[PDB]
Parts: sequence; C-alpha cells; structure tokens
Amino acid sequence: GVAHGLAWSYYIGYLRLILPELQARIRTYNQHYNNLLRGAVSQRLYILLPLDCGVPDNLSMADPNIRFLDKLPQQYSNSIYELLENGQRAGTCVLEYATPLQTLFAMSQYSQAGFSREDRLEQAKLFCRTLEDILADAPESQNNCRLIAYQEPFSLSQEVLRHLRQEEKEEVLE
Ligand SMILES: [Ca+2]
Repeated sequence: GVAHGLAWSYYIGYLRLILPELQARIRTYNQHYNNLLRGAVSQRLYILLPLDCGVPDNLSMADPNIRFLDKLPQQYSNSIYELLENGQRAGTCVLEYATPLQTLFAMSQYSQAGFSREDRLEQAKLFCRTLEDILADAPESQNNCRLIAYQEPFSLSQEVLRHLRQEEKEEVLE
C-alpha cells in the first residue's frame, strides 16, 4: 500500500521539521494574543485527516465555525483558527489538512492506477494508523501533534473542540 510511503515522507519531510520549533512559535505568539483580547492558542499542531480524502485546493476551512484568525509568525505557512460555538470563540488552534490525502484522491481519479474509491478509503485509514504509530515512537516531535481523522455520514468544529478540551483536561493533570 502507498500509505506507508506517504506517511513516512510526510513525517520525515515535513512534520519532523516544523514540530520542534512549533511550541516556541506558539508560546511567542501567546505573549501577544493574551494581552490582545484574552485567548490563548493551543500548543499542539492539529492535523485534519478527512478519510474521504476531500482537501480543498486552497487549503481553507469551509466550516463557518472554523474562522481564520491569524498567520503564526516564523521562528513555513501555519494558520491560527478560532473555533466558534454560537458565534462565540470557544477555542483557538493551529490547524491544517494532511496534504498527502490529496495524493490518494488524485490516484483514485487516475484510471491507470487501478485504485478504487474503496482502495482509497483503506489507504487513508492505513495512512492515519501508520502516521499515528510513527508519531508515537518519535521524540519531541511526538507530543505536540494530534491527528483528527473523521468519516462523514457531523460538525468538524465540534470535533476539533472535543480535542482541544481534552488537551486542556490533560494539561491541568500534572
Ligand atoms: Ca494540575
């Protein structure tokens, strides 16, 4: 399955490289988002993994409750989103799509690949599990990346908020 190489390439070529400085980049931004308004950005990188492999070309968040707030400054392109409930801010995080799913989607439309929609879903799930396994075995790169994988029959904003609130619960325990 292609998912093994996709997961390793994404980790080795992207996640391994941004994650070390991410906590410092967010902590530095929180030295301003605190005094300006009163929120705080979560410290983990949240990666959206829609198992139907639907990734918007412009990489934006369609959900009106996932609202672009700011670009995160350098220490490349990482966006901070506000998660809304009833039009009010309920959380703030760095959020982006797992771009290797775009490759899986394109393979499923490339008939010479012999790669069906059923094959695509299996590889998307295997990509999630492989990347989760890599991240769990990783050093500092590990502890600050969370995969949000989902299948649709659903509120994406509520699913991200579930993860953010669980991150806070774990924070206040030791
Ligand atoms: Ca505590």
